[PDB]
Amino acid sequence: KTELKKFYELLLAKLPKESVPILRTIFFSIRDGQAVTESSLINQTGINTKTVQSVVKILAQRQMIVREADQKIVGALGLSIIPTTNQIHLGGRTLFAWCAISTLELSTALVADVDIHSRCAYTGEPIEVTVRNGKLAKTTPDSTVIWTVPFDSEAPWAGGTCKQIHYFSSVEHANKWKEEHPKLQGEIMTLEQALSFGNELKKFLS
Ligand SMILES: [Hg+2]
Repeated sequence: KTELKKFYELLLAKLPKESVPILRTIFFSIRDGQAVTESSLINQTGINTKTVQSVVKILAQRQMIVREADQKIVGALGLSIIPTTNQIHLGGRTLFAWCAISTLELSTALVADVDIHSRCAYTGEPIEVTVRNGKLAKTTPDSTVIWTVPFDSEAPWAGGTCKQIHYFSSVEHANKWKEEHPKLQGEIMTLEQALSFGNELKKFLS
């Protein structure tokens, strides 16, 4: 995971200084099911209104946050109040994740048991995973794995790299998909590894 730690260190170096206070404020509001506005950020963080505006613009350009058409902020750092294929029940509410990795790393980052429902990117079949006290409990199909791609400090998240990450019902099905998408580059990782990625997300938000 040296690569992941180094990815986040490079990203922090690139982001504006007030990025972490703003990202925390957004992220933990989304956790609580509450869409975020710039006025709420200004009032809560105490940051100058021009700096809030410019930081939010950058985070949105990088698709590290997602805004609906009316510009309210509804997702951040993989976590979403609006629907995706990856449904996560966490902290007594139904939220969503931007990709397969997010479904598990958010459990770790938010220190929360989760129930995950998703889909095999090849077969379309349902995938169910649960986590209890940091340990994988249910996993159906039992052979479920994740396809990931190299992380990129300049790549946008929600509509960029997150769209290239997938759940597969098995490695054999991942391989069928790969045969049909021969030019795409990536690798298989395990669900346990995805859980551990939340460590680095927590550090990033610290
Ligand atoms: Hg993602």
